[PDB]
Amino acid sequence: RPVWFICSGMGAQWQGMGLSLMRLDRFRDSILRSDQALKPLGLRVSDLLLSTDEAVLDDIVSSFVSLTSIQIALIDLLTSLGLQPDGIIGHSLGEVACGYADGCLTQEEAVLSSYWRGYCIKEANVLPGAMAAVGLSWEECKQRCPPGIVPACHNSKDTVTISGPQAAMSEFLQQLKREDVFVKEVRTGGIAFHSYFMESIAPTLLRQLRKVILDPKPRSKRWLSTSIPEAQWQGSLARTFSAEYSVNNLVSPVLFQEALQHVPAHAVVVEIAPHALLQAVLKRSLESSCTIIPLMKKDHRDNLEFFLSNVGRLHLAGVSVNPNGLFPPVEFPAPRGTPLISPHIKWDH
Repeated sequence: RPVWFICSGMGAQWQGMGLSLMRLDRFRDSILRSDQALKPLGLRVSDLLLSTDEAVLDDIVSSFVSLTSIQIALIDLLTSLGLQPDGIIGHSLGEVACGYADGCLTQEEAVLSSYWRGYCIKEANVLPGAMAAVGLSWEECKQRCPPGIVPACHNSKDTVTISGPQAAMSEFLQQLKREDVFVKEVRTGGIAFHSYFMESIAPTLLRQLRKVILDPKPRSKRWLSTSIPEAQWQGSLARTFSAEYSVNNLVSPVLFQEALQHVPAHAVVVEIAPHALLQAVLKRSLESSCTIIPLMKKDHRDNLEFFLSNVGRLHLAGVSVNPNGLFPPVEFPAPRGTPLISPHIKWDH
């Protein structure tokens, strides 16, 4: 079975992200590497997780660095299990992490893009926007949205995320609910991403990320871009995880269902994010012959138990993962009087 990593983006944040997973060494220690990338900008991601609050879930610079950082740690945990991926797909803000998991991005270069990406956009002081996940074919959008309310996220064949003016959205949902249509809002803290609203932010952000990402590394054929139409995947842009590629991600539409097309039929898909947002979408858009697995559940009493749970699930799937990599070695030889094994190996007699 192919192993496919899926990196969910925004709306994913919540108060308490991986305060529980902090106990695991491989996790903390990766989250501290992030603090080290971010020290010169005087910002400590571990403080951002520990002093969480509605306000910081809304700060787009706290939110970008929080997500990207946690994902990067989750990916580290997954490598700890001895579980590298066969396929990779990002979903907006996701692609940051992905390029880390694809290896064309440093941990630092990653953590620091999230930061600027977030920063420029906040300082650009854009105009009040808002996003929402809506169950309509990509085409049922172009036909039915008030002007200035683009489609921006193509999730399933029949579920898309529209982006647009905050005023415009509010009354377009008092207007949509009334018809019994699918509408889950998403936390963007006021900004409409993957729309035209971003063109404003394109210049100044690009110029700055050009200083973080020198020099571009090659992206591998394992990573299916969701910011670039499958058409020009052999392009000059799509070839390297460059500053230019980063800004593009934030500006173009997220061609997700597009990429999900390429996932094989016996595959296991893991959502690498602080919250399993794309469970709805993945389970629908993809075969019923594929198993889909969350890593963290928001508001959970203890993500430690829940992640382990799902790592267990990864086993029941058929993947080769090994929990001993999460915790410190054991001192072999085993203690004398440690339980026999042979006697509990029962067969099909």
